[PDB]
Amino acid sequence: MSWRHIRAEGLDSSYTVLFGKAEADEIFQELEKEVEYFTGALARVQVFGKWHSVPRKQATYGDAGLTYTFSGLTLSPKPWIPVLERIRDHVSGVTGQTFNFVLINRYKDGSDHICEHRDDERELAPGSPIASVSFGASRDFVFRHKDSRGKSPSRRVAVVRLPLAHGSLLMMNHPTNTHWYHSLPVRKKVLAPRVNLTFRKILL
DNA sequence: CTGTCATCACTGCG
DNA sequence: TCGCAGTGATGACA
Ligand SMILES: O=C(O)CCC(=O)C(=O)O
Ligand SMILES: [Mn+2]
Repeated sequence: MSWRHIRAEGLDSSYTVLFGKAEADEIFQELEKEVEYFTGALARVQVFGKWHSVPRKQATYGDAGLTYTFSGLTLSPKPWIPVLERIRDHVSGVTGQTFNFVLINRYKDGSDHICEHRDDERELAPGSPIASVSFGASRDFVFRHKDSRGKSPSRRVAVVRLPLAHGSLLMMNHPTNTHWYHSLPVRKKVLAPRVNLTFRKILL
């Protein structure tokens, strides 16, 4: 197993293909059968005073007794199911990092996406990495430095682009999430679904 | 309670 | 097809 070190100013991440094709295919099939995604209010978001559907399906799973916040609201993730525990255990066995929570984002095709953002670290264990595991269609992932955004950025730090492949793990390490925003842009030629699992270590 | 700060994804272009 | 510029109500925080 080979790791690519992704390095830039205030960016430290590591990328590998963690699951081979056969295993990744099995896992994808099981995620597609079993994951229960949000419906109703949790699948809506208000942006500049207009209501939209979240442009991807989402779900959370995690340890018993954990709660988290979604926009001021206190929520409980769903209990682990075996396929998710299988993924988590492989990530932990390889990296030595442990997680108690996962956010699942399912992009039905290239029109589902997520805009430039930094992960909310407020309820995360201090200094903890985030482990991003991907199954299904490859999708382009983009890191952009915080001071290189918008119309007249103060700095011209180069963007960092990579595809996240089927069965891959991207470890995003501190201080990546302080200095960089990441996104999964629209890619209209991608017709197939992708399921991404972002494992986190939440306080408690 | 107040006031600052960061934030989410769309439309309408080019 | 890609992606820029412009669009604010809301919650975190001190
Ligand atoms: O789908 C992805 O790889 C990114 C998801 C992500 O960054 C997030 O939900 O915080
Ligand atoms: Mn993220």
